[PDB]
Amino acid sequence: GSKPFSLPILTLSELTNSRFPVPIDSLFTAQNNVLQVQCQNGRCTLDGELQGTTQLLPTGICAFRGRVTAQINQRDRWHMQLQNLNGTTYDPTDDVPAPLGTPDFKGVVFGMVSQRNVGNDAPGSTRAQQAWVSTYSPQFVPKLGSVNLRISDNDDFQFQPTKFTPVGVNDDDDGHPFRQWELPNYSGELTLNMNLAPPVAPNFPGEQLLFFRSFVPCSGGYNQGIIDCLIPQEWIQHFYQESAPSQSDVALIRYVNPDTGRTLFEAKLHRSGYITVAHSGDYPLVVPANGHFRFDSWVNQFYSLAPM
Amino acid sequence: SKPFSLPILTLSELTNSRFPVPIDSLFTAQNNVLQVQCQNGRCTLDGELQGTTQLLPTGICAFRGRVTAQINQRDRWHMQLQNLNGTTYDPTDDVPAPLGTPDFKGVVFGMVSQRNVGNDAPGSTRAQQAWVSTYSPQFVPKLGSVNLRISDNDDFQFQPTKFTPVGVNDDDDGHPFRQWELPNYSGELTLNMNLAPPVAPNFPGEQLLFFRSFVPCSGGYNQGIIDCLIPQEWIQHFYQESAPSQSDVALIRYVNPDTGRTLFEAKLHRSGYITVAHSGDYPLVVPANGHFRFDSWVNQFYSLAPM
Ligand SMILES: C[C@@H]1O[C@@H](O[C@H]2[C@H](O[C@H]3[C@H](O)[C@@H](O)[C@@H](O)O[C@@H]3CO)O[C@H](CO)[C@H](O)[C@@H]2O)[C@@H](O)[C@H](O)[C@@H]1O
Ligand SMILES: C[C@@H]1O[C@@H](O[C@H]2[C@H](O[C@H]3[C@H](O)[C@@H](O)[C@@H](O)O[C@@H]3CO)O[C@H](CO)[C@H](O)[C@@H]2O)[C@@H](O)[C@H](O)[C@@H]1O
Ligand SMILES: [Mg+2]
Ligand SMILES: [Mg+2]
Repeated sequence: GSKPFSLPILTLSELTNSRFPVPIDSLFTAQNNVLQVQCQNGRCTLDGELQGTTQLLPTGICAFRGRVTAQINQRDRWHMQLQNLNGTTYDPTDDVPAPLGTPDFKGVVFGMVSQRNVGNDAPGSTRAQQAWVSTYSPQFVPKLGSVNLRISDNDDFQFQPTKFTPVGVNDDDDGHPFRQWELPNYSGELTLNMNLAPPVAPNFPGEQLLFFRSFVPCSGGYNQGIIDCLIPQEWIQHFYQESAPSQSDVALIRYVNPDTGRTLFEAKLHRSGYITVAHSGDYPLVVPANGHFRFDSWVNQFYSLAPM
Repeated sequence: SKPFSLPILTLSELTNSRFPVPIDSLFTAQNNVLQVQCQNGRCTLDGELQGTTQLLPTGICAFRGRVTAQINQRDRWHMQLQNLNGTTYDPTDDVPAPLGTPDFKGVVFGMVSQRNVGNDAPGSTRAQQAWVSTYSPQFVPKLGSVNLRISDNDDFQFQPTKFTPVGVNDDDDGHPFRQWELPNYSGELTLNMNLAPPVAPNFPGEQLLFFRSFVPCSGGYNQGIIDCLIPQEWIQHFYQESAPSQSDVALIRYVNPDTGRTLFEAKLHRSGYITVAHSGDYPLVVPANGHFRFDSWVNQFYSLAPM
C-alpha cells in the first residue's frame, strides 16, 4: 500500500540550484570524472531523506549565521562562531559534515555580511558590507564551529550577531582556483571529512550523470561561474514533503513537452538522488522552455536507457 | 476534488514571500487605516499567483537585465529589465511590474554583478555593492527600467547585469522604509495597475496574522520588519496542488506535533491571507516545532476561538 512517487511540475526557469542560491540555467551531461562527484548540498534520497549539509531553504545555501567573536592578524581576519542557520546553537557532535548550508566546494564565496547588535552595547544598531569566505582557508573550520571572513572595512565591524549572504563565487587571486567538485576540509587541515553524502557515479555502460547547471555571479576575471547540482532544490523540498517509498533503486523519468505530450528523452533517477542518461561526451542539452521531467515507472539496474 | 493541504514546515523552514530570508516569527496586527496591499507573496488557495508574485525565492526583490546608460543623478545607472529568467520583458503584460519587483517604499541594498557578452572582453566579470531606491523617479520597473546607485562608478559597464538583494533601509535623505506603501511602478504622475487587491479582516474581532522576518539593515536602528501574508513555500505548494477551494475560508490549526495539541486556530481565506481572533498588536510566542494544518472548509462568518 505504497504512496506514489512523483516530481513537482516545474520548468527549468522555475527551478533553483540546490548548491548555490540562483535559478537553474540549463541541463548538462558530463563525461565521467576520474574522481567521483560527492557534493554535500543538494543531496536527498527519493524517499525524502536529506543528506550531507543539505537543508530546505534556498536562502540557506552557502549562508552563515552566528556571532563574530574575535579577530586575528591574517587575511582571513574575522572569526565567526557559527550557529545553525535558524539561530539555534550549533553542536559539533551532530552527525553532519558541517553546519547545514555550508559551501561544498573549494573557492571563494563573495557576498555581504550584516550585523544587528544585541545586549548592552547599542542594541538594535546595524551595519552591512562586502565580505568573502575562502573555503581553502585554514580557518575555514565550519564543522568545528567557525569560519573566518575577509571584509572591506575593518573599522566598521563589531563583536555582534552576524549573517553572511552569498552572492557569487570566484577563484582566489593567488593560485587557489574555484573547483566545484573538490570538497573543503570542514574541520581544517589534517582532519578527514565525516558523515558525508556518498559519492555518485553511473553504474551502467554508456551512461553519464545529468546535471542542473547554473552560471553564477563572479567578482572579477573570466570564470564562467559554473555550479552543477544533482537535483534542484524544489525536488528536494518535494521529496521531503512526500516521503514516498522507493520501490526500486532506479526510477525511470521522462522529459516531456506538455503541449505536444511527447517524451523528448528518458533518464534514470537513482534512489540516492541523482540522474543518469545514456550519452557519451560533454553536452549542453537543448530542450524547449516548457519542458519538464515526469516520473514514469520503477525500473532497475538491468534497464537500458534509450540513447539521449 | 483534490483535498486541500498545507506543506508541513516549521517557521524556520519557511521563506518570506516578500524578501529572500527565512521567517522569524508570527505577528498579529491591530486593525487600522493601514491598508495592506502587498504585491509579492500573493496567491490564491487553489494556486493562482497574483500581483508581482513568482515562484523562485531567489527572485524576490531581484532584478535582471542590461545596464545601458548613466545619468548625472544619484540614481545613476540605467538598467533595462528582463524577466528574471532572462526572457524579454513585455510592459503591456497584465502585471503591476516585472515579477519579483520590490513592493515597498525604501532602499534595497545588495550587490550588482556583470558578465560581458559580445565584442567587449566577453566573459569578463565584476561585482560590487549597489542600492535600488524605490522612491526614485527612475524607479519605473513597469515601463522596463530601474536606476542603480553603486559604490565604484569606475568599474561598471554597459553589459548584462544582475541585482542580488541583501537587505533594506531608510534612505539617507530621510525617505523612510515603509513596507505597506507601494512604489509607483511607472514613476511620477502614474497610477499603478493590475494590482492584487487590498487585504483586510471582514469579521468583528479578527486581525490579520503575518509571517514576520527581521531582515538585514545597512546602518541605523531599523528593525528590518517585513511581514508577508503566506510564506513562499505555501505559494509553491498551492501552485503545484491547485486544489479546489470548497468555500471562502479554510479553517487551519497551529499544532504542536510533539504533543498533538492545537495551540490556536485561524482562518485561511481563499484569496491567500490569514486572520485570527485577537485584539491588539501581538508577537506570537509559540514552540519551534509548531506548524499549521488544514482542518476544514467554513464560511466567512465562522467564529474563531480567541487566541
Ligand atoms: C576582467 C576584469 O576583472 C576585474 O578586475 C580584475 C583585474 O583586471 C584587469 C586586468 O588584469 C587587465 O588586463 C585589464 O584588462 O584591466 C582589468 C581591470 O582593471 O585584475 C585584478 C588583478 O590583476 C583583479 O583580479 C580584478 O578583480 C573587474 O574589476 C574588471 O571590470 C574586469 O572585468
Ligand atoms: C547605528 C550606526 O549605524 C551605522 O552608522 C551610521 C552613523 O550613525 C551615527 C548616528 O547617526 C549618531 O547620531 C550616533 O549614533 O553615532 C552614529 C555613528 O557615530 O551615522 C552616519 C550619519 O552620517 C550614517 O548614517 C551611518 O550609517 C553603522 O555604520 C554603525 O556601525 C552603527 O551601527
Ligand atoms: Mg511526476
Ligand atoms: Mg495540511
